[PDB]
Amino acid sequence: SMLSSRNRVGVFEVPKQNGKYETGQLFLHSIFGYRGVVLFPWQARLYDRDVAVKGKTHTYYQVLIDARDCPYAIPGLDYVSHEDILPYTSTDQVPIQHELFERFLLYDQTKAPPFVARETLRAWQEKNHPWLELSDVHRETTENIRVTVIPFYMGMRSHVYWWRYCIRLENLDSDVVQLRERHWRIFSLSGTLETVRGRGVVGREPVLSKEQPAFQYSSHVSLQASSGHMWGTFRFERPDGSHFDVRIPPFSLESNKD
Ligand code: NA
Repeated sequence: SMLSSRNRVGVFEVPKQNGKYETGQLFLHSIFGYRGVVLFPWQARLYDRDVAVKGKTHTYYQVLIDARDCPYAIPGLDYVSHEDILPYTSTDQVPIQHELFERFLLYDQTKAPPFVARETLRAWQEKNHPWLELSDVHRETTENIRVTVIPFYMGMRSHVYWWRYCIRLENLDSDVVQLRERHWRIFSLSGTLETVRGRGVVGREPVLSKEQPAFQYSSHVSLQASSGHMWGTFRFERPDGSHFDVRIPPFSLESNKD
C-alpha cells in the first residue's frame, strides 16, 4: 500500500538518460517519495495502450523500501520503473533500514554506488530473474486516471496457482476523484469465469487529487489452472455527483514460458 503525501539526507544525482541504474543505488520514489535501494535491473515488456499493443522492452528494478517510510512476497520488496527513481548519494554505511539490506549489500568506499552484491544477492537475482520473465507491464488511461498493472507468479499447491499484482492509480488532472468499487473479471484456461464486485481496494477508497495524485496497492488472485487473463474496471466518484469506470487493461497470469 502507498498514497502520496510528503517526504522530509544525501546529495541528489541527475536521473540517467542513456544508462540503467546499478545495484546499491539509493533513490527516492519520484511518486511515493520513499527512501529505497536498487537490487537489480530487469527488462519487462510494457503494453502501454495510450500510444494512440506492440509491447516495447522497458527497464524495471526490484528494490528494498526503507522501513521508516513503510510499516517472493517480502514486506519492503517492490518494483519501480527507471522513471520512478530520483537517484541520490549518502555516506551513512546504513542508508536504508530493512532486514534484507546487509544480507544483499557489502559497504565498500572503493566504488559508486558504494554497496556491492554479497553473492547472497547474485543467487537471489538468479532465482527471481526467471519468474520475472512471466511479468509483463500493462497501462491504460481513462478520463485522466492512469492504471499500471504487473502480475507476479508466486507458485502453486487439487492443483491451485497463486499470483500477486501491483496496481498503481494516478490522477493526471486537477479534478478530485475517489475509488469506490472494483469489478474484476478473472477468466481461467479451464473456461471458468469468476467475477468480483466490491467496495474499495484492500480496504481503501483512495482520494486522488494533485495534492495526493497517486495510489499503489498489491493483492493476489488464485486459479485452479496453469494460466488465465484478468481485467476489470474501478468506479470513481466526482464531487459534482458523477461517476466513471476506469478500465484495468487486460493482463495475463502464467506458469510456463514455452
Ligand atoms: Na560503479
